Amino acid sequence: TVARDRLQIIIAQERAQEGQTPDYLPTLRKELMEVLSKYVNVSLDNIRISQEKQDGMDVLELNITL
Amino acid sequence: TVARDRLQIIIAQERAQEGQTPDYLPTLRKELMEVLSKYVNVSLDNIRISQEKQDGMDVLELNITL
Repeated sequence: TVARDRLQIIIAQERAQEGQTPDYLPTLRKELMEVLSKYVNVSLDNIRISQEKQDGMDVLELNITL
Repeated sequence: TVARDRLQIIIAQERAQEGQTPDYLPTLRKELMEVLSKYVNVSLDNIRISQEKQDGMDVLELNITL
């Protein structure tokens, strides 16, 4: 099923302005943690989230497994 | 600024059950087209969206530029 399937979502902000603040990730965080969870019925324990900034790119990696 | 920055979001469903129907993408579609657009103030003309299924993986690629 879709729930049993693997859902991977990666968000990259390339050349990120440090003078400004991403006002879109906070929403995506809810979108990936809360919203998608209800669709696949997978716990935040079974969901891996890793936000990491390399070079000038901020990468947010989602791995939802079941 | 964050708006001027490049936002790339890729959604992959690996080993996709064809007997079932993704009931999470429809929401993500609104999340990437409508919701994020308001945060970066970028038009759907300046946003590239490509959904393509290869092997058993359905990939949805987002490129928001400005």
